[PDB]
Amino acid sequence: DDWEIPDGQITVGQRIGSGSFGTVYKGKWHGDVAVKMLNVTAPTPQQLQAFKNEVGVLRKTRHVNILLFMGYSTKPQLAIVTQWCEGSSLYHHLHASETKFEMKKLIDIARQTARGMDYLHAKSIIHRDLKSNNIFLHEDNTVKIGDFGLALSGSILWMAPEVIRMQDSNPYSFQSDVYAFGIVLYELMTGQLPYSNINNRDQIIEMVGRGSLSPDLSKVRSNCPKRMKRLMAECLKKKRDERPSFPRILAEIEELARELS
Amino acid sequence: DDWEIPDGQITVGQRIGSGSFGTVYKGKWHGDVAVKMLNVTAPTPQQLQAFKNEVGVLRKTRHVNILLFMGYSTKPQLAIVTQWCEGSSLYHHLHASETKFEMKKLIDIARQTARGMDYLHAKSIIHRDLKSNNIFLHEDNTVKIGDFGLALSGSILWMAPEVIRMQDSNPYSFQSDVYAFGIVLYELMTGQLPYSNINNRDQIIEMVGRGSLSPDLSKVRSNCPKRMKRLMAECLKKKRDERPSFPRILAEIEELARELS
Ligand SMILES: O=C(c1c(F)ccc(NS(=O)(=O)c2ccc(C(F)(F)F)cc2)c1F)c1c[nH]c2ncc(Cl)cc12
Ligand SMILES: O=C(c1c(F)ccc(NS(=O)(=O)c2ccc(C(F)(F)F)cc2)c1F)c1c[nH]c2ncc(Cl)cc12
Repeated sequence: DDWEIPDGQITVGQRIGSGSFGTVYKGKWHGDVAVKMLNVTAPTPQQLQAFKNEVGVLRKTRHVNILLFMGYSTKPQLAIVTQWCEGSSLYHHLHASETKFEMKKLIDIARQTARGMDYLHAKSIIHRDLKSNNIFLHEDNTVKIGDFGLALSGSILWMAPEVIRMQDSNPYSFQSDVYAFGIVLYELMTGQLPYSNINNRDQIIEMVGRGSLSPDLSKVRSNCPKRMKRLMAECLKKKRDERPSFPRILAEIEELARELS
Repeated sequence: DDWEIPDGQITVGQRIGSGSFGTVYKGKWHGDVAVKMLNVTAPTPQQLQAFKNEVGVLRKTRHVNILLFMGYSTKPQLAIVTQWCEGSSLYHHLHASETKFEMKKLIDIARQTARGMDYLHAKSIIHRDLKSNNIFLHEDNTVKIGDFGLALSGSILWMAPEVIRMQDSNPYSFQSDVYAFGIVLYELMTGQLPYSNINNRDQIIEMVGRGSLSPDLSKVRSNCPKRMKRLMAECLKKKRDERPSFPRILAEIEELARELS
């Protein structure tokens, strides 16, 4: 279709790293781009169908807080091409650097993430893997939600109880996206990952599933707004249908951002 | 279609100003947006067809240096919705402020503009009205090429001789876009508009048409690269088909930017 980029047009550059189901490279195509070369070689009919479905979903996204899809390749192999983002992931800023954001900045990041998610859900798109390592801070300022996944057990902390239980075939929903966002809020407000005092991964899975273990909200920073702590608890509610939806989440965080400037 | 935004979803805010064929407003729709309400009321079949054509062209643009189309409205009236840009136009920075960009910055702006235009031309899209007032410096850093046109005779300085002559019905081409870009380069390197020492608009039109008047390239700044001055003269060549195309223009400006960092 019209988003297919013919072979030879993109000059592939530096190998950035192993992403989600592919290898990401910086590239040149009318400026800078990112190019994820999918791991699949000799794809089955169902792998080609799944690729076309995902391109179809990405084609429906036009929002500043969603990583900008730019095109795809078929030959010599499957690939997704997007805008190049400058900087690092939110995971890197929060958990792999000595940079400490001020509360105004943290709330701005929460607001922009909420803008992107509110947008996705309005178009009936479920992310399914929202987490800080899938949020990029383009130019250290603009949230870009995507599927970066750079260096699974590395999504366990963001999984809602119904997802982690896996008691049904498709537990992913708007509501489980909201829970994952609640964990992102926990990361922003505490600067930390949840359950850091438990060293057994299998026991985190079991306890989050049965509702005996939840994020310790007493660890939020002293200047985290009371309303943000309340909103976070709502997003993290163990019962799927007691969680808020994104229009309200966005509206409240937008007001928190407005008060800070 | 799937880019139509139902009425009631967008909260229309501040009136920004009269744009090209419409009135621009800041709005709220999953975050910030811009909304141009077209002037046309009770559109004819051909005005509705022209609107659908333009949305069709905007749908083909996914590039960081092209203003991000987000959707459109039909009722109660025709409207184009895009991302909201922070800051002001390149025209404002160069000709309506005492801010003076350094040469590194000027060349960065030229590079990003070239990225956007190279992209458009690769998809066979002719802008037809490239000028500094149609280039926005989003967050004072990122070029966004669009159709802003905020407060015609206000495109005369960017018109190639064949356009200004109007000796045929459709003188707009990739090549006339390149000429307009050459005038944008003149704006960046001199900080000025061409022909400022002539106070008669009708005489500018006649002389640019017959090739007796061209931009005074001796006014470029002392630290404007010799290669940029040469490239600019090539873009401004009076004969349509002696001008370069954007792949080469982009490559050369990219190298100028690379040397400066
Ligand atoms: O890792 C990626 C990447 C990529 F190369 C291709 C595709 C994606 N994600 S994506 O498949 O297009 C995507 C998936 C889901 C969504 C959403 F948000 F659900 F809509 C948006 C985008 C990436 F995150 C990067 C894209 N731009 C970058 N800039 C810098 C770096 Cl270090 C990585 C990247
Ligand atoms: O003036 C506009 C505007 C708008 F409201 C609607 C549409 C457009 N342009 S556009 O029709 O979508 C458009 C037209 C042509 C192109 C291109 F580049 F040819 F592809 C891209 C975009 C605007 F420039 C602004 C868009 N975002 C803004 N942010 C701030 C301000 Cl002050 C104005 C605006």
